[PDB]
Amino acid sequence: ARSAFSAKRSESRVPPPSDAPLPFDRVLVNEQGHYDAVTGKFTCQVPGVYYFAVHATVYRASLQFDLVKNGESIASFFQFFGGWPKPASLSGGAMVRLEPEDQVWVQVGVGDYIGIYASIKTDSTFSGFLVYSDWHSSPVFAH
Amino acid sequence: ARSAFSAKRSESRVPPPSDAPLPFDRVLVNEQGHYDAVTGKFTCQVPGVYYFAVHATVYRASLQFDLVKNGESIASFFQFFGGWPKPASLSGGAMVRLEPEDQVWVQVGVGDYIGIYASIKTDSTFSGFLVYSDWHSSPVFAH
Amino acid sequence: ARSAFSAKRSESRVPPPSDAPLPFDRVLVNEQGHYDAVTGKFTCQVPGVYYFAVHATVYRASLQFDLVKNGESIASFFQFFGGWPKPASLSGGAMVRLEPEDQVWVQVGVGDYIGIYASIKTDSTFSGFLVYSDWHSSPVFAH
Repeated sequence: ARSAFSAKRSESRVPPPSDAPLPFDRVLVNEQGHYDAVTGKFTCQVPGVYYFAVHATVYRASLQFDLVKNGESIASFFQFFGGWPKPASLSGGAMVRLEPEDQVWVQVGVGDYIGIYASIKTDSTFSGFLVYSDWHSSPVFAH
Repeated sequence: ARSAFSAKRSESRVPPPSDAPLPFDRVLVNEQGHYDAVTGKFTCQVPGVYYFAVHATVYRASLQFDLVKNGESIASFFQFFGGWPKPASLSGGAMVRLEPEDQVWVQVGVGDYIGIYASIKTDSTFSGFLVYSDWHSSPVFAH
Repeated sequence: ARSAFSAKRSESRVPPPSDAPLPFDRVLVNEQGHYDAVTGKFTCQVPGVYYFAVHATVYRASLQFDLVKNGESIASFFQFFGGWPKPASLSGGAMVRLEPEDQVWVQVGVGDYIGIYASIKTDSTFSGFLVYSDWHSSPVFAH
């Protein structure tokens, strides 16, 4: 089975959509259309186990984010921004089992900490892909 | 073939098991049981090439960790903790070829540097998965 | 289909090759020979969607790097080095669609910022792998 996407944040002078999925509005690859660049949500169509990774630039404020499945945090990440003149970085990742129509997204989970960033020479990316399908070959006999 | 897992660290007031595998005791997904959340070790059952990734929170002390195969470091990672009021972050990852019964785990490789952390809004995750199997289709004729 | 590699940087007292691919000269796994440890370039032989990840140690200078496809940046990453006594860290990653003979590599994209590092207990790794092939099963009828 095939399911994969990767997207990055556009540069922005406004604060990032918070307490809601964070859109990564600039798509690198989304052949199945399983990622929605308007909403920032990945929607599952193939049941299976997936890897998700965020590689973020942090600037002007600390960054906290959650990887979220169906409104609940899978895993949470944080990088302190110590008032430095140039950006820092934060990556997070996890695997999760999904069923069709389950949704996964990135969300800032605490108020102050929305320092995610992108610029000419920095980016913040969100990627996800199916590692194996849970439609097994002998679905009735075994499993 | 199928082999994947992902797990995270529980919050702890005690120092992390060191000079021994680091348990990530809270399992996100381990359908084959190839990861052992008690020991922190992944044990291979399908020969092949695997990706492993650690996404760690760092707090109160710097963090050094090794990704280890059969007791020897594959790759080593480090993040300085500059006495900041809130956590920093450290990710590491690599691919490795494994044969059945090979074991992979995370270990703190230097004494002082055991600042791995988890809390209400931070986590440290360990994930791994088979990318392709080395049981080829024409195993005798070629390869 | 099978395509994967992972490699790490050797310790060096000289500045890293810049404005050119960065060699990760120490190979962990490259069964297809799709990665060239001499040039630092991955060359595609199977069309499909790939994940690439860099997990770098940063020391003595800030680090900027781009993940590059055919001479153009896919995504750019940065970590400030605040003059600390010990290293910091920077990870970056993205997915991209490739066709045979396309090349992917890591490059430092800005002059001052070449603080990538490796030592006895730190590494910088570059990994990439095919997630799914774009040689579909019904290539004419559909797609």
